[PDB]
Amino acid sequence: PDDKEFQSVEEEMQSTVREHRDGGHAGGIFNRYNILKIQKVCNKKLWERYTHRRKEVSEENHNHANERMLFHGSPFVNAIIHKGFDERHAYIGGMFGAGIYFAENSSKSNQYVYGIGGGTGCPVHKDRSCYICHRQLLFCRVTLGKSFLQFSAMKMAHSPPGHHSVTGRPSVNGLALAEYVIYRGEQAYPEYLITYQIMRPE
Ligand SMILES: Nc1cccc2c1CC=NC2=O
Ligand SMILES: [Zn+2]
Repeated sequence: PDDKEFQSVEEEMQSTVREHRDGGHAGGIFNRYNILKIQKVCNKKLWERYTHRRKEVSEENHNHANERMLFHGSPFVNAIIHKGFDERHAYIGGMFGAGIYFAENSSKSNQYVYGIGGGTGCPVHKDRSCYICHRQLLFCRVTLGKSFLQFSAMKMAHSPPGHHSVTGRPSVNGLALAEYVIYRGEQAYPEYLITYQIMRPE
């Protein structure tokens, strides 16, 4: 029961890895991970904040929440599991402005685990491609509702009028991979905490 639910999470984590345009600069060089632990996050207060907002979005989107399971990489995963996602920590600088960003490709979210563009990498070795240090990603329940499809940079403070999120679609002069942006922290729930390492290619 728990093992099968977690095997599904491991499969999503492994199967969504892609080769990155930066040649591994931000997230490191790897084709797969060593998945160490998968924990289900049970935070009743966050779950109800999430389901309350999901119902509200569904009602504003033809009885459809447009919920997706997506990855989130951040140095602040421990604060997110306890306090939830918080749009007050998002700033206008991002490609789609002051939102909370998610990926359908685990390796894209892996580029953010140690900071923007991988920061200086792991705290112990200052290596963005560290194979030793254990990383953590979140696999989240995200309510997209009526998602505004965009290709080019659009610095938003909030969702576009009548919408509940932004979907960043791949394009020639733009994104290599998709990304999903919400502008309200209650529109995501950090369901699984994945502890892993990137693995050195064979
Ligand atoms: N910019 C972007 C795009 C897609 C996923 C993420 C991010 C930022 C932080 N964390 C992420 O997981
Ligand atoms: Zn390290």
